[PDB]
Amino acid sequence: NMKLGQKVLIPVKQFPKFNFVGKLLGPRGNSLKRLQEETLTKMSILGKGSMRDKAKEEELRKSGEAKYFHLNDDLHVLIEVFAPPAEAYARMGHALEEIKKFLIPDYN
Amino acid sequence: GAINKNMKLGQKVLIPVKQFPKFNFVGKLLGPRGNSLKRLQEETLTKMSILGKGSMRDKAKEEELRKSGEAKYFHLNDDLHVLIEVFAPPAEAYARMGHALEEIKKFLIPDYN
Repeated sequence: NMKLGQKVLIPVKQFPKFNFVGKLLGPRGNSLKRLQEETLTKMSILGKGSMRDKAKEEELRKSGEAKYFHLNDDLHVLIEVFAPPAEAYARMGHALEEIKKFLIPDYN
Repeated sequence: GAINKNMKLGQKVLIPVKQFPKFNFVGKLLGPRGNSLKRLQEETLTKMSILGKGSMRDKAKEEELRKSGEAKYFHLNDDLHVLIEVFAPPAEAYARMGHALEEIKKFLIPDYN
């Protein structure tokens, strides 16, 4: 068994008005949690703008604690997997395909 | 990274030489009758190279290259392995890697064929 991790950009700069976080979570907040289970991965929204309170986010980023280093990156989904190699890579490929629709706007 | 942007992946697969020191792993992968590594690359859309200690079967040259300190020979410091590489968009890169990792398994299990 091995761990894989892959960041996937949430393209905020490119589409600054689209509610990506709401798209990812769905109206009940369940959607990303469900998708991680469907693909046998773990998926977390990390990076700048990923905390609810902007001021706290800046404090945490300035703290320099390792657990907040992610706050220096652009907003992203981190997909992680732990499985035997062939299966780890397959799960990641599946997750990467499934996440696509949530990372582009669905209206102009 | 961006979901659509082509990316490189690389993954080492150990060849179990110490466990099976009389079995010719390399010959079987490279032999002209099987063309087995070539075929595996084509079927999986990955690229594969045999690297690490013993990958040259010219032990003296291998040592000289290891001792040269040239970056292209750093791999000689690792145990014998297949390096599987791919360049594709992320979803496809990972899926192709997974297919390659499944398909290589049969070459790493010694039998009498």
